[PDB]
Amino acid sequence: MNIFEMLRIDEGLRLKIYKDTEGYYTIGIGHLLTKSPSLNAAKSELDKAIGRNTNGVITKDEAEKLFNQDVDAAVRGILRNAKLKPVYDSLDAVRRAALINMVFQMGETGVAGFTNSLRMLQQKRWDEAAVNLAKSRWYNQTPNRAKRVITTFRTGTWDAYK
Ligand SMILES: [Cl-]
Ligand SMILES: [Cl-]
Repeated sequence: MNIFEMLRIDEGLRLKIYKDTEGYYTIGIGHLLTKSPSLNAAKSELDKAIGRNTNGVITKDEAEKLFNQDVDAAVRGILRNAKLKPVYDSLDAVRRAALINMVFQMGETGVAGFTNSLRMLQQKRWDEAAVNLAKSRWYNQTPNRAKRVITTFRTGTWDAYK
């Protein structure tokens, strides 16, 4: 298991424009297009993202290309963020993947808002971080995915994904 396999499990793959768990137009492997209610705004963001006239449909290679870019961007967002970088640097390789997963899902600013959890993660108080992580809109809205990520932080293993 690695971050790619992990997010592919959590996000799925769809080759036509769909709405994510929040109702936002999305494509591929959780690639958010726009938060706008307009399918035409989504189709336009998609053509721009892929560099061709797609009419709402992409190929698997195209979906994996956006995915690679998004994982890379999630890692870059962590390393650029004053609150996220020290936590990431403190973590082992498996728990780092858990942090990337959160940033991919909710963005750098959203995760940097988990001040208390991040501190507990940096201190390696795993059971406590896991309890605090769960007291979140994140956990209440997407409990199955959140539980898998939280388990990864708690155990430092891939057991929730195997
Ligand atoms: Cl893009
Ligand atoms: Cl879920």
